[PDB]
Amino acid sequence: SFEEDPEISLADYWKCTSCNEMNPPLPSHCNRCWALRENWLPEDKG
Ligand SMILES: [Zn+2]
Repeated sequence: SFEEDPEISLADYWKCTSCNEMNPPLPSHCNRCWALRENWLPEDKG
């Protein structure tokens, strides 16, 4: 939901590691250049 999203906030957004754009936490992929975040998959945690 990029167009009007009261639920999610803009401060939580992320910067594309390729094109450097502001994409919402969901989905974790640039809606412009189509690039997934660098750290999305939950690794082994203790
Ligand atoms: Zn991008």
